[PDB]
Amino acid sequence: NSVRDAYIADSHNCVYECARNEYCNDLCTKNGAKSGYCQWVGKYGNGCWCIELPDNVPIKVPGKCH
Repeated sequence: NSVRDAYIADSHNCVYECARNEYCNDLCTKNGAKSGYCQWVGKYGNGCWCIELPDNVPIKVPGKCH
C-alpha cells in the first residue's frame, strides 16, 4: 500500500542513527508516520524505525549509504 514499517532513510539511502527513542518518534511522526522508536539492533543495526511511514518518504533499501 502507501505506508510501511521500516528504517526511515535520507536521500542518500542512509539510516538515521539514534541515541533516544524520542528522537525517532519525532523524526518519524513529523514525516507522516504513526510513531517511531530507536532500534539499537536490527536488519541494519542502529537506526530509527518508523511505524506506517508514507511512501513519499524514503526507507533504507538494499545497497550502500552514499
